[PDB]
Amino acid sequence: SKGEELFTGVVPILVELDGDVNGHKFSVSGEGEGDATYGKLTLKFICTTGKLPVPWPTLVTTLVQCFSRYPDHMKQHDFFKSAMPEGYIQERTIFFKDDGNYKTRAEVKFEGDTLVNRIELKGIDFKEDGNILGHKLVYNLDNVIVSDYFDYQDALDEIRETEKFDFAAIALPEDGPHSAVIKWKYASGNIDYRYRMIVLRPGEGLAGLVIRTGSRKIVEDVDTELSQNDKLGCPIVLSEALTALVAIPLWKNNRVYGALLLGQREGRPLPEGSTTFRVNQRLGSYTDEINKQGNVYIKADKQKNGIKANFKIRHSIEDGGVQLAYHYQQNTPIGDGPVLLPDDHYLSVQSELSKDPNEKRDHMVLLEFVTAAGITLG
Repeated sequence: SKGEELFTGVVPILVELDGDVNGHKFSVSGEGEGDATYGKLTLKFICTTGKLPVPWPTLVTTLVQCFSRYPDHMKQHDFFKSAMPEGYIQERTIFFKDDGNYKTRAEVKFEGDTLVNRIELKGIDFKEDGNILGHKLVYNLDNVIVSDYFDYQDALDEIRETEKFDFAAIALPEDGPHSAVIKWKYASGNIDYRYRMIVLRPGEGLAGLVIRTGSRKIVEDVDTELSQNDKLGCPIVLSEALTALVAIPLWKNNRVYGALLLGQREGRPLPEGSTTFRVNQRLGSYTDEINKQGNVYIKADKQKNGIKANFKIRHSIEDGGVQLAYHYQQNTPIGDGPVLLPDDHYLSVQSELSKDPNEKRDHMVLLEFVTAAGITLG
């Protein structure tokens, strides 16, 4: 269209933010380049008023989605670029779970040949020793739960619901200089956390057996079918009080990368079956689909001639943890001309944060990759 043509090459960016968070006033300035053919953003930000009172990652989301790579089959869904050069207004509300919130208004428009982001930001109700005002968040924007990357828990939950089981767990090997060890790392339906303390040498226990075998083990009754040595060698059974179980190898590039245990307790009988293949297909499919939790979910707002977006940002915490930031976002065009209104889709964002080695002021170097996805028709 008309707004498309402008982003064909590298575009300079100016960003300015005026902020008040719990009475703490501050200002931030940023500049860089955006390349929407790559979905790439390079920028540097400076706190020009002194020290930044909030952790830098919490402002990344606030500090130009018109630079997102839309593949050809999705160009019909750039509201952002369609609103150019007149620009658009981005209001947004960010609720930090169990802490304060940001209210932000931003103008994103072309000034000359420079794409510009001007922001007013008001933050309220923050705890003085909270993660934000206490700068307890780690310096990155990895939109992930480090402790359960891949989200076995949630996938495992689904497996437990779908295969009508009382217990689900995944065992994974961990290398070592001349040997390895298998541990039970992720579990659904667990009664203890003592399964977490199990350590198996290779080929030992139910997990080691399944991983060396690469074939399942079905146990319809533990007490009748498992020897005393069997139970001695398989501590997960007694630890989680199992009366029946099925152990399944997990297959990747034609290798067993782990073990999945499905468990019945209180004498409850084993239910039907799944062919290891289906089981592996699921947990593949479910994990892959659920890894989209951090993406930006865009939906049209026909009445406001614009769009709205939702997402959640996971901020790692110093000691281990996650601070949640729930984002509600409104985008309305500046001009009164025609804009493109899209079918629901999402944006995937990779964000990297660093520091300029010759910069004494409080700052943030930001590299970002953003692609649109979620529509496969026409």
